[PDB]
Amino acid sequence: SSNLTEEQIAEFKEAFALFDKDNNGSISSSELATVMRSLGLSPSEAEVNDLMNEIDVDGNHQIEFSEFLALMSRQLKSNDSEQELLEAFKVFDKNGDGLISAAELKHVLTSIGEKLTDAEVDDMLREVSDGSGEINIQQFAALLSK
Repeated sequence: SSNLTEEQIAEFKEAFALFDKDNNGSISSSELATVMRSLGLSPSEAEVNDLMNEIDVDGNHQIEFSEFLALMSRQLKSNDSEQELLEAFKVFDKNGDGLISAAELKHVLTSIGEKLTDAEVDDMLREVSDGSGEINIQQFAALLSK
């Protein structure tokens, strides 16, 4: 599973309780945009309208700490193992397509910290390597992630 953490949920609770001046834990959409600016965000007027549209169903809607944390998690995203692998292989590939020598491929697998000894890369190189010299990170990146 993957959800917000106590540290992240603690920060939203402080900003949410600040505007929450009733007796439960809900804020109006008019204060939602302001609560995000105080938490450390700055969505353009276009992003605020889209978010307020999903919340405002009949013109009025009280955002609860549950729906608020969900919307914040989508905007405060910061986790991607697959994308992280493609990013590293991109830096090693000066060309731009994604081609590197077996040497650069072994170093990238070690830097990422992948639990794959030489035996694993050997069995994967036989199915990936065809007989040229430079391997593509696209197929190798999928073997490590997908």
